[PDB]
Amino acid sequence: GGNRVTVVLGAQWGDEGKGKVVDLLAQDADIVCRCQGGNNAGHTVVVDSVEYDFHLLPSGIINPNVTAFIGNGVVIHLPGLFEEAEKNVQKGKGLEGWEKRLIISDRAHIVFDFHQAADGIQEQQKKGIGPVYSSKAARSGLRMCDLVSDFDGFSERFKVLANQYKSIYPTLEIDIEGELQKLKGYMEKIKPMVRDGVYFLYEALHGPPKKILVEGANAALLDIDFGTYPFVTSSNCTVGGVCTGLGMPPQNVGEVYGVVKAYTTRVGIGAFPTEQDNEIGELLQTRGREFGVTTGRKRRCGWLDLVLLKYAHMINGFTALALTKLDILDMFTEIKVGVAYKLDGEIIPHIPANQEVLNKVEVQYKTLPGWNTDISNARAFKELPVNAQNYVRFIEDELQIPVKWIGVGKSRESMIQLF
Amino acid sequence: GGNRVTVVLGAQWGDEGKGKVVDLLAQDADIVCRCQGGNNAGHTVVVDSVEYDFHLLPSGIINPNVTAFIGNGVVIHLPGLFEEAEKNVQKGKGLEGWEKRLIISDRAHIVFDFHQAADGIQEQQKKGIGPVYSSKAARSGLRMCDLVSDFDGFSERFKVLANQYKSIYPTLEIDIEGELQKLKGYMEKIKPMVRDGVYFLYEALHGPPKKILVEGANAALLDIDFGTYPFVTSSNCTVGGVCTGLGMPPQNVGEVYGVVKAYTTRVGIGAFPTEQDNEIGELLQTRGREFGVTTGRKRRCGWLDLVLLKYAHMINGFTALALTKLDILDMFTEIKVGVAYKLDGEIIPHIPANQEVLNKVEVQYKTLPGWNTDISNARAFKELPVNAQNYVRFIEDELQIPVKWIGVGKSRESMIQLF
Ligand SMILES: Nc1nc2c(ncn2[C@@H]2O[C@H](COP(=O)(O)OP(=O)(O)O)[C@@H](O)[C@H]2O)c(=O)[nH]1
Ligand SMILES: Nc1nc2c(ncn2[C@@H]2O[C@H](COP(=O)(O)OP(=O)(O)O)[C@@H](O)[C@H]2O)c(=O)[nH]1
Repeated sequence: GGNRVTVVLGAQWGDEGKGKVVDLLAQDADIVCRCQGGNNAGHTVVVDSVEYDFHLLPSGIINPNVTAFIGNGVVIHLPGLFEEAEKNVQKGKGLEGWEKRLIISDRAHIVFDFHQAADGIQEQQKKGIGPVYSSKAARSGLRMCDLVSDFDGFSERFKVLANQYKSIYPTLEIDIEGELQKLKGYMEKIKPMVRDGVYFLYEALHGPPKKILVEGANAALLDIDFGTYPFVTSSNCTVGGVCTGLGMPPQNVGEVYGVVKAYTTRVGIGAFPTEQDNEIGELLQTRGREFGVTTGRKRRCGWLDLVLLKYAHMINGFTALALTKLDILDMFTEIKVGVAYKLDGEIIPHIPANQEVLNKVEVQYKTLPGWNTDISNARAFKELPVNAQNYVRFIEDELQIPVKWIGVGKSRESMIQLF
Repeated sequence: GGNRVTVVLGAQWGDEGKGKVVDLLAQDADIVCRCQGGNNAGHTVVVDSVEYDFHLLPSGIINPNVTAFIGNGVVIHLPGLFEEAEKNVQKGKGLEGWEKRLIISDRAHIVFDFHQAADGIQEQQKKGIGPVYSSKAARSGLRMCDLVSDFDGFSERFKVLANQYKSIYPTLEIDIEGELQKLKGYMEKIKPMVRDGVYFLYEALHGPPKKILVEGANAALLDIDFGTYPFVTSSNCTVGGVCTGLGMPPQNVGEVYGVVKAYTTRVGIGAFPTEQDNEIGELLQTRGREFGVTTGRKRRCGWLDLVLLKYAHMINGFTALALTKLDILDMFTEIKVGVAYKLDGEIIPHIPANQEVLNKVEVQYKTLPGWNTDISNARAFKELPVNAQNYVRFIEDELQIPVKWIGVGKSRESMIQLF
């Protein structure tokens, strides 16, 4: 019974174009949610030329009729949150009254300045994601409910945790009193936004009809359990993280959309079976503009991998796909798709869990004919050339998951919706 | 599509009688699973007088027709696992051929001796649960797939992690070479049991009809996110942990049974709104034999709390309840049940997330008449006295969840199944 949430999840290693899909769906949502992760990825939404940037906040908050909801599974750096919101207010009127439309689950953990600093030091041996999730598991971390209740109690616990980090990282510059004093100011602005998230969501699920959207962060292959460990993030980026990060049961999960780029990218090091460190990869990188916006560094590129897609589907149970950046392939005379894995000369049915073993797999490819035409103006599936249509159908046939959206360009209008 | 798993979850703070329900359901299961947690709780299953004890292993493995499955969310101390299995083999023939009927997900994390040792030290400032889940989040932990692949690689990483703990805990006695040498022996016995768990489960879900049972560990109010934090365990003991700990989607979750004791217990310190630290609590403790079997220490006891039960249901979406130890109440002339919470003189709709605030709530009670008769021989709901029937109906009416089982004694036969 009750409303069933719509979830948008990245199917690969991020940068698939989830924001493009969320943009469309958030236009008629009532509630938009974050369930897991922190603020490590930035996205830009343009309204009347004005470029707003989101990191922790659900991009859907740009719709004036939505309530944005931060779940218990999310980790929150308070200076970062206020900086992000305040900078948006400086850019234009799009976030007018945001404080009235943001609800923060009081069970969310707080990322401290020292967690971010420790993150940098550990990397030497910087959003503080590893450290805050480690403190959470250790039960030493502090939560929003602690900050907004007895500040003496909060302060005592904060000092213990800060001193732990200081004693483990002697080179760590840690301003215990200064951080704590800024938190006093941060606590007073956040208080009205902090509430019981389990009760909030339960009431929204069981009241009148509502469209509730959950914006997944990161992607399936970056999942702490299921991704290419240890080259993963520290949270569950998969569907089960919706349930654990929002405190709602499986029967309230509705549509789960997998955002699948028409070819593959990876940002960091880590196994990448279909990687094309060559002219094919250069062509993908150039046409897909595959580089960090806040770094400039090029992403590793490769062919679509349907073996890893099927794996993400085993875990996530996608109800439909959004296949993005199909237009990148407009210049390809032939396109390869990974369809099977061999290990030591033998076909294997699984994804090797160990990184070094995954590194040894030989991908078996299907070669499909290119269309060699510009599809950027296509607005319906009938307008796509046959070989582009067949590329889409091949993915549908191999995965047995229907494609609901096809991305044919950067703009909002550059999308085909099939049903 | 496919098979849908049955889940048994503790609804309160543990010791509800989950093993009693699992005993019944495991008799016709094909696959029994652990999804989260480690070996911190022991249970005894009696077959032909022989007492077998389970800690990490699913108790259902006692059925010769089952395959026991350890999911990716579980944390595994290898000496403990082999000790547990080997001791059972010493007791009798009930575990004959267990190595042929145990499958271990290769994405499960390993609990090292130094994690257990650190656990003890941290408590001074001991199953190693906190430490292993902290290493998992930090991405420094090692997994079953690492152990069974390149042992040189495994050894290198093991030494880094061991040395981290040694440098943080100077008083920690850590035998790096000795642990590693025992792991060489442990690796060779475990190798045939270790496989890709995502693929294993996916095939079992989508092949012929199968009865797949998931034995939850711990309980809802001990959940890392949802429990009385920090007085919780370090894993998700709630329904979302089935999905994250087994790598299967919400559409493959079927029946989710909440095991609810007819009154409440807590083992450790932590908020306990209906606690009866008095003659009522003593009577519950005595009749329910509420003490640790491996410690002898008495559990804190209190009235049934329907406010916290409704909260666990918001998160878990129970499809039915098993109401255990109803016979304990046979001696009570009146029984109180917590039905609402007041905070600072005002009724509140939520469960305070902060422990100290939860400590301040005043429970509002409903008083129900006792039956004052021995129900231990009852085998059908019609055989229960009216006031016992009405106690059951009150819970059903308040929670709007049907009761499927009523426990009226310790034995297998001391159960009523309503549907
Ligand atoms: N050419 C092209 N660019 C796209 C398409 N979809 C997304 N993009 C661009 O790719 C980048 C990444 O998309 P975004 O929505 O931010 O990805 P996210 O990090 O997964 O949310 C953005 O610059 C988008 O404008 C597409 O279908 N075609
Ligand atoms: N008198 C009585 N004892 C019960 C009942 N259900 C369980 N027990 C006992 O309570 C203890 C805890 O039950 P167990 O199944 O091990 O709990 P678990 O830790 O939640 O799995 C065991 O000694 C059981 O025999 C009941 O309905 N009545």
